[PDB]
Amino acid sequence: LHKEPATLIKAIDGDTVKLMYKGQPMTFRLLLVDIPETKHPKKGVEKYGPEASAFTKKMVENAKKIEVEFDKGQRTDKYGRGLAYIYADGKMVNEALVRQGLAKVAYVYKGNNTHEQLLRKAEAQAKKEKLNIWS
Repeated sequence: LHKEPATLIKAIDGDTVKLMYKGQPMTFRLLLVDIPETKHPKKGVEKYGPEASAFTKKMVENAKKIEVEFDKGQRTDKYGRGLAYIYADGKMVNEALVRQGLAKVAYVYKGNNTHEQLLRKAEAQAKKEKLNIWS
């Protein structure tokens, strides 16, 4: 896997970020995480969704360096979002969210599983600490 530079344009949600990637604007879905979504057809703003969205926001807004890492499977979903691991100053946003108890590890989508064990590891620890969603 290779990291590539990107530039923040806008954080959208705990799990979606808009980035300037290779000269063009692109929406990215974070790989292997499932959030208590704030963007839902008809709900009330899911429990921990606001905190997850704020966490992602602060992490990418505060970073000096954003990098994108595509996995070896399919690179976009049916909505045209890039499927990737995102790093903020060398730290994986996907893993931080899970480690902090602000996301669960999702099912593997189309061969994209390189950091699955790493994330499952992080999720175990958050559950063990009864963090946030696991409280």
